[PDB]
Order: sequence, then C-alpha cells, then structure tokens
Amino acid sequence: AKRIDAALIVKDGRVVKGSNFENLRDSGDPVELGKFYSEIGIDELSFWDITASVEKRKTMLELVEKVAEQIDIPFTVGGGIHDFETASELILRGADKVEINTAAVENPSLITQIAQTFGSQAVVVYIAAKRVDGEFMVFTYSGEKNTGILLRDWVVEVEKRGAGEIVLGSIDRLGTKSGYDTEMIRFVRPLTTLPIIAHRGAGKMEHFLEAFLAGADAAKADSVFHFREIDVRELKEYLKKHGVNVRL
Repeated sequence: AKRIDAALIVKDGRVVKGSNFENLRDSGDPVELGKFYSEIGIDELSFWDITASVEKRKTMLELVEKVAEQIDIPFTVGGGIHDFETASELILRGADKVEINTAAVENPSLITQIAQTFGSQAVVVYIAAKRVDGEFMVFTYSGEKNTGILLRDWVVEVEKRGAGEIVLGSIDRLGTKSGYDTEMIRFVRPLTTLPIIAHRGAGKMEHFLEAFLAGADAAKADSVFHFREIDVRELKEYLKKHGVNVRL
C-alpha cells in the first residue's frame, strides 16, 4: 500500500496558520487536527516543531505525550533533533519515529545509534536536495548549507547506517504547487530499498499519482490538506481509481 502523510508545522503547541476544518473545536490544536486526519484517511502524521525555545524541548515532549495518548496511527516528530538523547526522550515519550536531517549528515553514526536502540523503523532521515550544475546535491540547515555531498552518495550511506525511511524533499519545489520532483524521485529509487517519502510540490490530486509512478512509497503534504485544497478522501478515491494501492 502507498501511504498518504500529513505534515503539521507546529509552534508553541499550535498548528502554524491553523486549518479550515470549521467542524473542529480548535483548528490550531495539532492533537485534534491529527486525530481528525487519522479518522478521515491519513495513514501517518508528521509534526514539525519550530518553537524558538527555550520552551522547545518541553513543548515537544508534551506534544508527543499528548499525541501518543490520542492517536492510533504512526507518527513522526522532527524539528531540531540534534543528538541521541533528544531522540531517546521523544521516542520513550511515545513518538514512533524521529526525523533528523542536519544532525544525520554531521554524525552519520547518530542514525545507527537510534536504530540500534529503537529499531531502524524509528529513524526517518530527511534528505533535502537540489540541482547544482548537473548534480543532485544535499543541503543542510534549512537548505542553507551546500554540504558538497552528492544525493547518490548520501542515500546509500543513509541506508548503510540503518535508516528505516527517507523523506526526499526537493528544495527546487519549495513553495511550489506545480508537482512533486519526480525526476529526483526516479533518480533515487534504484539507489535504495528503503521507503521513499515525497515532500514539496503537491498542489493537486494528480501530483500524488505522478509521485507514486516515479516510485515514491509515500507522499507527504501540509497546507494543501489543512487549507482544504485537496480532500484526503477524494484523493484516496482518485488514486484507487487509477491503479494506486492505497488503504481506503
């Protein structure tokens, strides 16, 4: 089964810019939004925390505790997870998976440490990549640092260190609603046996179809769902109609 993920960008315990589901008590409540999503056909949730501390560590730990109590589908936490101890805390508190990016590049052993303790399934490595002069290049630090590492090298190393899946984010699709980067998905597919999660570019139902054709095991989106540009049920019906094996 191909998987549909909703990403919720979270700040001080709030969904950043809320949602359009007026049927909910509190549309900026991420635990109520995530729960609603799990009931309408979202397969997995991501929470990305952008709390500019010093309340971050605690806001995140409270979020997952609260999410873990209410929601019956898999979830990931990310947003500033920089070391083993931070990952350990979040998982021991009820996160199923942790998402790491920059920390993973500056310490590929961190992947292995999380995987050796909690299982590979608990390690999501977000790979943010961009076209640089003919090459797919890996960028760190909210896409600000050109690491010099080739996408093809990093993917192999990510699997080799024991990551359970890869969120493949196209910096070239940041803020666009014109499609997922299917060329980047097709580039990576033969290189890894891990699940590939497409992120950045979604604007319409057809885009999801394209990403799965390209070899994505999952497709993640955010505001497109939160602002009701795409209905999750309509999406899954559309995908199923066209030969995609989604849990309806």
